[PDB]
Amino acid sequence: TVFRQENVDDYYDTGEELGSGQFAVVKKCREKSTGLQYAAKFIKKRRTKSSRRGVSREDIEREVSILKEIQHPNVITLHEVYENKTDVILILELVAGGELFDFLAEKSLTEEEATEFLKQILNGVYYLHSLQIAHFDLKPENIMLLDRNVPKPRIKIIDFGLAHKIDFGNEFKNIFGTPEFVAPEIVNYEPLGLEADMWSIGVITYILLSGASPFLGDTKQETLANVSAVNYEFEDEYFSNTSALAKDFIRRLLVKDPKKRMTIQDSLQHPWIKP
Ligand SMILES: O=c1c(O)c(-c2ccc(O)cc2)oc2cc(O)cc(O)c12
Ligand SMILES: [Cl-]
Repeated sequence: TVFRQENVDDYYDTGEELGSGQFAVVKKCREKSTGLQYAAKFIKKRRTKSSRRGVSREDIEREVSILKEIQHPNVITLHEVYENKTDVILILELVAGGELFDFLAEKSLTEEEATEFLKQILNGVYYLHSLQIAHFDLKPENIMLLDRNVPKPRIKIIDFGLAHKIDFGNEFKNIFGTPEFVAPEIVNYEPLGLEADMWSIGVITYILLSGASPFLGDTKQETLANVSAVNYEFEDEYFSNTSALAKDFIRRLLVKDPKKRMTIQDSLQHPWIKP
């Protein structure tokens, strides 16, 4: 698929940089015709087929295709796509309250505060999984707050750069995100499905409740080895006043066998979550 090849600067003005990663930089922008504000994500293109730098067009098109499908309060939405020789530029919904990662660095949350966030994340993921979309990169850095100066911040899931349609129940691809958050099947290069996201939610929940990462080692290989072995425990110093039901919820997500792991529907019916 080809995208708009007019200069994006003809139609938008950019402002504050929101952040950057290995292949993308995201800048606040404003559409000239409407005054409405967006986040412009500049994704660097591959400049030869055998190169390892930039993002392959296949990978860019997959992210765009997935984003075009989604419309839900807890997920980022796509406004427009432009491209030039160097970049594909996604004009995305602006979420200006910062990363859940940074919000957490300020606070450990109460179970109420944790479940307020978690319920939104679960609602977003329920929507995605209902459409057979696995996100594959869920972590606090990819959860953005709309406004962080309110008692119960609303959130949106971002960064669909690893997301895939799972129309055959699994994908077998060497899809691989951040060691602290990837499921054992990712670590072991096994077929992957919606279940991998549920593991990541378990890790996120552990972090929300304790401020500690359950599998984090001193090096990435240690973290990955810990994940594969399900080497985590609930340290009493962090979890002494955490309910047994909260621990139960986490325990049923951090399960090595994807078939035995709670699904998104299970998570919404679990007694810690269910109203
Ligand atoms: O740092 C990032 C960032 O801030 C955002 C973002 C912020 C607000 C939005 O409204 C939409 C996206 O996306 C990203 C996507 C990446 O692939 C890598 C990043 O580093 C960011
Ligand atoms: Cl994004």
